[PDB]
Amino acid sequence: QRMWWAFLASSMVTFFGGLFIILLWRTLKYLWWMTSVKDWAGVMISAQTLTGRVLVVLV
Repeated sequence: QRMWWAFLASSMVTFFGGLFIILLWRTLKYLWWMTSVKDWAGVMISAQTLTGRVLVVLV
């Protein structure tokens, strides 16, 4: 009658299975405007950027 196992297992699988699929993707790669948005997301968050400063203060 207790649902705690679902709440725990949700985080447990969200960590473990995602790490496992990342490792599996790396193994498949070994066996075998994205840059623009990546740099944009990296330039919002910074120690020098005011937007990153207010973002970390807010979080």
